[PDB]
Amino acid sequence: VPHAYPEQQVDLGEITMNYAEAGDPDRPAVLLIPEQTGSWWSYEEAMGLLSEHFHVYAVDLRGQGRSSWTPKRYSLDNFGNDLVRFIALVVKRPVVVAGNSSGGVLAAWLSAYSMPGQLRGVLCEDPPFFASELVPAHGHSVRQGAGPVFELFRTYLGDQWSVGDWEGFCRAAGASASPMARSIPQHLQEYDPEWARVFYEGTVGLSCPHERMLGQVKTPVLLTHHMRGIDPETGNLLGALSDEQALRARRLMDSAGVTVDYESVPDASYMMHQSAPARYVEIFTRWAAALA
Amino acid sequence: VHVPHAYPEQQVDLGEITMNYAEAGDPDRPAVLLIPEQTGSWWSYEEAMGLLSEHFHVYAVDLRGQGRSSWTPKRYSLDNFGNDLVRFIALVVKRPVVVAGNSSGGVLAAWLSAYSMPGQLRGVLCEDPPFFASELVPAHGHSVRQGAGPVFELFRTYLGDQWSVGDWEGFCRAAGIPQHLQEYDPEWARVFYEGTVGLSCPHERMLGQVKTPVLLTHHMRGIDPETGNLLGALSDEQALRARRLMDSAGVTVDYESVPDASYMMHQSAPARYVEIFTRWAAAL
Amino acid sequence: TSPALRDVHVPHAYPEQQVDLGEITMNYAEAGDPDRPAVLLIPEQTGSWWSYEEAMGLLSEHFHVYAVDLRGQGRSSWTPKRYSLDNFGNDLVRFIALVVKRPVVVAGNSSGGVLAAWLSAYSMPGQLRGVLCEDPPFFASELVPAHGHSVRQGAGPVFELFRTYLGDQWSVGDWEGFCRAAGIPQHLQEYDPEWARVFYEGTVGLSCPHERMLGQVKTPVLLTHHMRGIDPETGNLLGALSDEQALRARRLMDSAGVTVDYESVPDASYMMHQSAPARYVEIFTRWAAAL
Amino acid sequence: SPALRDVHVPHAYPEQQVDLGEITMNYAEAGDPDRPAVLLIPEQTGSWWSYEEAMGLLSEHFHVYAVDLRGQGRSSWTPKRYSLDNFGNDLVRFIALVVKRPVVVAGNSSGGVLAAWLSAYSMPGQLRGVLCEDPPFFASELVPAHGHSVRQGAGPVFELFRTYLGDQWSVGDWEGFCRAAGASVADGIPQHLQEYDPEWARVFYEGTVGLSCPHERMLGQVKTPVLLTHHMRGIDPETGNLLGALSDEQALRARRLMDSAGVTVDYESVPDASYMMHQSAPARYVEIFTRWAA
Repeated sequence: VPHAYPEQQVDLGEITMNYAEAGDPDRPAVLLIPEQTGSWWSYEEAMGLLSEHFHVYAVDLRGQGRSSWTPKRYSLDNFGNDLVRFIALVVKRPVVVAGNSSGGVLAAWLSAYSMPGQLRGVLCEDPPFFASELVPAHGHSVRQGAGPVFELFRTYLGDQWSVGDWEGFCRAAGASASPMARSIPQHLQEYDPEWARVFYEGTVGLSCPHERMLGQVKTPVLLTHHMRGIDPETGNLLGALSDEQALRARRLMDSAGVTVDYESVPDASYMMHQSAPARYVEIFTRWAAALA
Repeated sequence: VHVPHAYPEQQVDLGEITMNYAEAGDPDRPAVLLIPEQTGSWWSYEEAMGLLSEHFHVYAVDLRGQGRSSWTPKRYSLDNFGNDLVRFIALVVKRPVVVAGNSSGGVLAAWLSAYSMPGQLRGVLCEDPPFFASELVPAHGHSVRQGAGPVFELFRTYLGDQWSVGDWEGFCRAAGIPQHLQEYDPEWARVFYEGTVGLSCPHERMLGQVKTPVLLTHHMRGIDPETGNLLGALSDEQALRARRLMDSAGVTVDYESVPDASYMMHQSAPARYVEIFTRWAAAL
Repeated sequence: TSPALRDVHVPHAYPEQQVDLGEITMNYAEAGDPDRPAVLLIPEQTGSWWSYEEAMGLLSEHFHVYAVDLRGQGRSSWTPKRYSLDNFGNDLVRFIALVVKRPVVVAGNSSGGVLAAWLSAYSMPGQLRGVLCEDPPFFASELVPAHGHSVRQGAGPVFELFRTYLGDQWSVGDWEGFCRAAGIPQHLQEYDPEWARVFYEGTVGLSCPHERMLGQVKTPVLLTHHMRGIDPETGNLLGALSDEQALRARRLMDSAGVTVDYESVPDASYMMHQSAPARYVEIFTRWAAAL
Repeated sequence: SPALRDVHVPHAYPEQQVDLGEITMNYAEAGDPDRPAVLLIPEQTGSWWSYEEAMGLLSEHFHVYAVDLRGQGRSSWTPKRYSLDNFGNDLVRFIALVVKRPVVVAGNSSGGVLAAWLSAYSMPGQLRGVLCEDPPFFASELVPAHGHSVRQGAGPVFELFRTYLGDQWSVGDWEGFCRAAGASVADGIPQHLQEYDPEWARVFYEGTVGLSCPHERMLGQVKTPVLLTHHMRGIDPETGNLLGALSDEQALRARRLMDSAGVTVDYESVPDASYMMHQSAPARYVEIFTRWAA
């Protein structure tokens, strides 16, 4: 469907990346990475506010939105290298990156693994550090967090919506123990459920353990930690990451020799840029103002 | 590398493997089967067998890949360990048995409780069992990489499958050869570290299907502040979720927390170990 | 038709019995005189005990025949997350020890023949006199075999459709999608499609490499090699196992020290006991009587 | 000691380095910078100077770049990060940052697998065409869509690298490697192997290097002309294992996929050449290259 901004596409080589652009093209460039199942327009309201001071890019990752679906090719390194090419081909200037949930993991990915100087700093909006990994070095695994949702996506929707049993997913999700599962939406119609597979099966980040990535960040990192808790019935993690996982992540990025700003907001939803955009933008603008 | 012991050793052909074991007590007494911990031979129970033999017909066994039992490359799995013990109970014991297992042996004790042949078991004691903690993809709590993983990686890297590397010098640096380790096939550590030993045997299905009374002794455990890793066999969270699953299976789950005992209480504190065993064993 | 509800079973020529093997209940049928040499029949994947229905009537002249439903099939227990060659084989080990209670000659078709070989090498001592592996996918059913085609280049493509469109315990049951990607055959209605997952994902035999199994067989083995070929469009294996895989399986079994009989029937379907029962039972009885 | 990475020696050409972001890539350069650019990707265990002799000849016609991949030579060792996508994207950044011109990519062994990686997955316009010198298409995968798997070919070697050399030479038990190698080298610890991170072998043996990069999808999405040179290959009668880089079946299926992609696929069989023809027969290798490259 159409949205608040016109959409553009760029050939990154393997894929075509769809994205939207806002703000004076001379202002400092900002790159927004949506969450899993989220398209670029997940940031729609935030872009308008950020466009007052920033040149904002919001992108569809591969397997999402209008960007190419790439069966068997979904990995953190392929996601991140797509963004490396986007920065080098479209933006052509240093960027401040803001990523939400899985996008926040990719924001840290770029801070550590981008090409030199591509980034001035990254905002990781409620990122599932460790919690999104099958075998994390610290704390809950994906199977004890969002995994239950990813499983239902894998089984009832299938790669490239090959199954497409929406009713079956809703039933299983309503009977789930995961409140995120209990939580076709437009953003889901544009979503390649093989995303969920690689996360559930542990292949998306097999060659990209978070401990090595976080210990190699090279830019200032603003880490916002939203709602989190423990489910009594299952013991599973609620929210993006646990307090322990945030602690270990911070000590890793601190050891990397960068400035780590930890902004805990335990009463915010995991998509603050959508639920409380003014608060999200103020948090981002204040931190992004002191970078370079 | 094997040395003589205070008990005569016997061997039985289970089919794929030959299992070495030791026997103590009177055949008139209730039969008992002791499963050693990882890297432990049957004579890990030498101290406890003396006391238990007074009122029990005790059997202590070497699992495959340990002691004088067959080393089976590429065959180390919970189901293979457990069915080896099913065959030992059927061929050697030939009566109902109360099982006791330490650490990995404790996981195999819970295995028999759920997956043995009908009527083979009267009850199982899981001595400090790493429920979930020994898995690579546990349903609850720390994974093996956040607990005993680092030690398993050292066995895998410097000792190697069937001691194929045998870099004891490098192992100590990374961390003589203890007797129990000389009789130990380090491919044990690989299958645990790599998550293959229990791939077809997730603990939550195992624990949710136990069919006998279960005594769970939880020994020393904690968290390393520097890494957040698990110390001990399993965490309080994992012990809770294990008991909830076993309780749902419809069995009497007895739980004794001994926070000041080593993981091998039957060797470090045999009298205390036998005391907890005979007490619970007498109520079966 | 709803296989997920397990209300699909139909009557057959022989009465069905059930036994508690501990973890599972195993459904089976029985034919012949108990005083005769016992025979155990293992169906192919997607096949229930009654896959041998006709062959049972013929074999009952000479033998005491047991035909079993493996777990995940027929009326036997469905065990999510538990489907593995070692669990399949130890189910049969217990079936022999609890029900048959006598030495047996085992015949297994397709994956059942892999299990027949499994028993030859990994059963309890004296349980088996010999095994007939009817068109077994030696190596070809493994994700990472030591020889020749992998499962992804054989039955894998079919297993993938079973996994995706039927799903574990028929939880998806998208028969329309399956047909498009490719009513329900009765045998498939009795089939737990998690069978296909563990074969496609290579977890069924991870801890049971066929090379080590075949090299440790301890009974005479008869290996019938039915139709096989190469699909021109993909190069995939047609049939159970290639000639290269059969050759390597024979030398492994020969190295183990057992009497190997290789019976090539290249013009037979993979279910000869069902398509050509007389020929199948002829091959069985001739070989079984010479044990 | 290789674990300390204190093993490197001088070579015929000066060595340069570029920061690619995650890693620093060491490379050597030759030829007139005005001539068409060429990028040489060494084999597994091979450093840029595996092409030393070939560089002298190619430098007469092309602007040649020879690179040390990550985990090899003087480039960064990246524990737990070895994958085809990371190898390939390193080369994408190398072309973008250093060459800044379209390149013809020649790769040997795993390097040839990475050459096809770039043909399909590089940035638009980065490549003119690729030469895959005896590439283990499918044969280097753990779960290939066609033919032998790595466990049936070079797998046994990688297994020995993993067990006796270990990640980052952490084991450094070359003594045991020789023992085990003689029961599964011939010139002492080869210098190229002392510069090599054996975690390379682990990710290939364990099937993680290409878990997210199946060759079927890669070869089916090549976007440049491809020359596939096929050297010695056969079957060991005793074990049925694959000798060489890839079987004729795997070469056929690879060329069918690449043809479906719509590119020009050239296939040259050299059944008498070693897999490192660029090193064992530099003149013969450069003849094949120059003839096709023009």
